[PDB]
Amino acid sequence: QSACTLQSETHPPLTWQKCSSGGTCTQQTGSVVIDANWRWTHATNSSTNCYDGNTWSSTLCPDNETCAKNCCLDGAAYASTYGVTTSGNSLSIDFVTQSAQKNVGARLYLMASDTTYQEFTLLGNEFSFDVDVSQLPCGLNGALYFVSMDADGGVSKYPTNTAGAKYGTGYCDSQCPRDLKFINGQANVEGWEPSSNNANTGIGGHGSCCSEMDIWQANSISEALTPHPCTTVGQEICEGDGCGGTYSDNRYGGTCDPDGCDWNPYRLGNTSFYGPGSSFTLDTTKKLTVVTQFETSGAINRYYVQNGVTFQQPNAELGSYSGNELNDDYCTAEEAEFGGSSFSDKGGLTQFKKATSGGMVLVMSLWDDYYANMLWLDSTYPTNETSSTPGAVRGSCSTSSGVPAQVESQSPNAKVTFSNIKFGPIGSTGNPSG
Ligand SMILES: OC[C@H]1O[C@@H](O[C@H]2[C@H](O)[C@@H](O)[C@H](O)O[C@@H]2CO)[C@H](O)[C@@H](O)[C@@H]1O
Ligand SMILES: *[C@@H]1O[C@H](CO)[C@@H](O)[C@H](O)[C@H]1NC(C)=O
Ligand SMILES: *[C@@H]1O[C@H](CO)[C@@H](O)[C@H](O)[C@H]1NC(C)=O
Ligand SMILES: [Co+2]
Ligand SMILES: [Co+2]
Ligand SMILES: [Co+2]
Repeated sequence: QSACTLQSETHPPLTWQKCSSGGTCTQQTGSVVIDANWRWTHATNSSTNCYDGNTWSSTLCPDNETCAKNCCLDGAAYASTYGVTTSGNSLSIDFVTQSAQKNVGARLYLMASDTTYQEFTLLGNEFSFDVDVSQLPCGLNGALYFVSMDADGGVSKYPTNTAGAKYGTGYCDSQCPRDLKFINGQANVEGWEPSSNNANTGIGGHGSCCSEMDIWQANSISEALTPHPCTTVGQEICEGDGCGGTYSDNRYGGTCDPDGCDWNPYRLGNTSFYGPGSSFTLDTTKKLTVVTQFETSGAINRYYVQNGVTFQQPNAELGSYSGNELNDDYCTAEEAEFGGSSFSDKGGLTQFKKATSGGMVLVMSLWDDYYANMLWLDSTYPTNETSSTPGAVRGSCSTSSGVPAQVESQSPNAKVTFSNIKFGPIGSTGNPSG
């Protein structure tokens, strides 16, 4: 697609700290950009929609290539349309925003310039952030994560995409998502099927795969940390159900691992660690600091800080694994005890280390789940299982929770706030900000 300018595109600024092993941190100035799927897609020389509701224009978009030639992405009114605001080092995303139409949540990328994404090399480094999840009920997910996206959003590889990172193109993740309207400088109209339950969405014939590091999948009830390997490390197109993931009939039939090696302390047995109020180790009614360290072995370490008190990731025992480091012994034990083979099939932490050794883009989002109601995060899943099934119970939410239309109606003022991002060598991010 090209870019159009009927609406101006001004990326909300966002600062973050780059820390050094020598013990000091220096402020960096970036900004955030909304993913292309949220945008108005229209004809290049008129206001006629190329996509509207859950359908493509059959005249502007008779095929993927003609559609991309005929159509452009336009600018976003971040606060008034999308409920996205920033202040200094803080980013807030509202759940439901009513303008001329309804908007639900957002997916945002951290930029390096107005036309390029910031890339982070995670291996050997740690990433710290503060989060307020107090306004996130059952069924919502305020996510902070990394994906192996191109810094230009795909423009150099696919010159029929001239919109680029400035307009939030080029997304990919471990689901190999097929709901994206543009992939590789082509529309996704071929094979398009409208969603049953979401007036704005559908599933196309193509998806967009890449490695994904889920630092933070969370609401006020549950949280998870999850690396996902893919056999191709960076962004790559996939065809139909060969994509696997959420948007295919067969979840596990693709090149990425859509499940990952997940670490959810509640799922692992510590049901007192994270939740609302003073009965939990971490009180989700209050802001908390989350630090994630990527040691060069390929294992992942985690600690938290709240009110000046530090807690390592709680210990878990699973089969012959015991500890609090997410390492290959953990991931192997998890597959043995909970089931599944996707993580190991895709090469495990060794394959995942190829992603963290390269550049990855920072994503912050707020979503509800039109496929599984977020039950995999915060409830019992599948819903016919009980606590007698190892790993079935992931949180205390009812198996009836998280229906998108219901939570949108009941909790429209829900929101997530991410703040005080700090990044640098392991051991460095707790030192004074600059
Ligand atoms: O695609 C939704 C969500 O899935 C997460 O994996 C789940 C999976 O959905 C479920 O079928 C299995 O039983 O459990 C795993 C781990 O909870 C995945 O980790 C997320 O990244 C993804 O957003
Ligand atoms: C949960 O984790 C916290 C922090 O490590 C610990 O203090 C507490 O004893 C744990 N509870 C259980 C049941 O494992
Ligand atoms: C729940 O339903 C699934 C269907 O996929 C089945 O595999 C499983 O055996 C069922 N579990 C129980 C405890 O009935
Ligand atoms: Co194709
Ligand atoms: Co099939
Ligand atoms: Co280690």
